[PDB]
Amino acid sequence: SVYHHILLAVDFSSEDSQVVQKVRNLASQIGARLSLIHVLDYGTAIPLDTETTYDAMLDVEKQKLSQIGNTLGIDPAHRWLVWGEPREEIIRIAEQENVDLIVVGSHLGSTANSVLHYAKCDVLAVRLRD
Amino acid sequence: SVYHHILLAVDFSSEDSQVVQKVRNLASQIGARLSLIHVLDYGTAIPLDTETTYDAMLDVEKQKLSQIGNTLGIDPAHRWLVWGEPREEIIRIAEQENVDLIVVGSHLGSTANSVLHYAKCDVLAVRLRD
Ligand SMILES: Nc1ncnc2c1ncn2[C@@H]1O[C@H](COP(=O)(O)O)[C@@H](O)[C@H]1O
Ligand SMILES: Nc1ncnc2c1ncn2[C@@H]1O[C@H](COP(=O)(O)O)[C@@H](O)[C@H]1O
Repeated sequence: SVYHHILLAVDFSSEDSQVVQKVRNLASQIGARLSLIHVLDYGTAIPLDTETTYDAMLDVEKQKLSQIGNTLGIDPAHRWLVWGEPREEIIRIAEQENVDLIVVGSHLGSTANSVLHYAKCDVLAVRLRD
Repeated sequence: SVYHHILLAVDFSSEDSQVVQKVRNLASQIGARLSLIHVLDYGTAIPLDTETTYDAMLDVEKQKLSQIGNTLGIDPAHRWLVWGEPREEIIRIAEQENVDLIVVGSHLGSTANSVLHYAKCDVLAVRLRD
């Protein structure tokens, strides 16, 4: 196996579908473990007169992550929902998890180009229908 | 096969060796045809009092291209030695030849980042020992 651990980064756009079945086949053909990441991305002040729905908001993010994770057969131990700047957190989890190929979509300043610039491992940029 | 035609771009540096055996294995594992490209890169005035060795110069470039092409079993019909700007010519041959994955090394303004920005196909950036 040329690569043993692929991290797929998904932004939950319409575009993801292309990369999902492609990455599923790639991982199989080269014999790599898949992990999955989605980054959650008076501005520090919290509204006092309205009810918050942060738990419903997060659950929606979890369900989209799980739709894809289930399709790819990725154990929930290797699915990542993190908050932060996409480029930073994608590279952080890649390094933390011993990933050797990061897969990102590409249509700035873009996420693909930023991950390329800082990645300590190989990067696959799947050209998306922008 | 997720990809049917991989174009490997080589700059003839010490760094190429990493990408060559990696790309050889990748192409085999995913079942893709390999092509290979190296770009040749009073400034328009030609010296009159010295003998030129442009043919020896080109032959050296051909031998380095052929060392790699022979290793990868690439038919000389699919090896490319072109003059121009690397990013432009790499994308030009990719498009001309119906390539679906371009492989480049990555350590600006870099070639990897430029090919990413203009590529109409997927791009693999192999992280080099800079
Ligand atoms: N919040 C995010 N979580 C995970 N991946 C992302 C995120 N935003 C962007 N990406 C990656 O970057 C690609 C294109 O994003 P962008 O350049 O931000 O439009 C997406 O297909 C993902 O691969
Ligand atoms: N003259 C060239 N011909 C083919 N590929 C090149 C050339 N220059 C740069 N590259 C590609 O870009 C990578 C890094 O180049 P650079 O960013 O120019 O240092 C190399 O490993 C090649 O993949």
